[PDB]
Amino acid sequence: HHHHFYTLNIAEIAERIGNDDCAYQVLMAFINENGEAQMLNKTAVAEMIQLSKPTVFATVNSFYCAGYIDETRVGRSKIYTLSDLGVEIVECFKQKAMEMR
Amino acid sequence: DHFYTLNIAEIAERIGNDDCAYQVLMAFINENGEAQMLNKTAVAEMIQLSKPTVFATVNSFYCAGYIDETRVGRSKIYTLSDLGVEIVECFKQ
Repeated sequence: HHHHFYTLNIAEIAERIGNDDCAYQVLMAFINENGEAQMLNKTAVAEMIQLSKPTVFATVNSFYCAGYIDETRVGRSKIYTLSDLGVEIVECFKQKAMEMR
Repeated sequence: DHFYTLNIAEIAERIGNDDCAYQVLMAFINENGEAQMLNKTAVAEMIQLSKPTVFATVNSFYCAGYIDETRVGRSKIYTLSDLGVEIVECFKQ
């Protein structure tokens, strides 16, 4: 293509994500059973979520743009990992009620 | 009280460099430079990408606080948030 600081309320972000089935699952996909932040590609993320690939891929790409996950290029592939911001958003889900994940 | 200090310059660069995110955010700025309200269907018709891609992007932009949502009857109408406005401002100068 040709077209190549703020105080954020992450509690309110957690609330909105909590109410979006795909967003919630994409974010928590990066947390393992031990509760640690793991590295994944989009294919991996999509494999643990029962929604279309285009939907999941776009959500992953959006989360990168938003600064919730960082990107590591390897060959033609991209590996994603939670950022500091992404982890703090995850932490907002501690003792938070969830309705139909 | 949990707030986070966001570097808008970083987000701005990431959004700017991604053809999909840039197009979705900028959809909300009319040809005259004024902010405008749009539903998901209108955003999709403005962009040469699949409907599922565009819809998921709008949804994640809402979650991120880049766009605000108003209910009109049963529909969801979206506008740039104060944060959304600030990101666009990074392109402006």
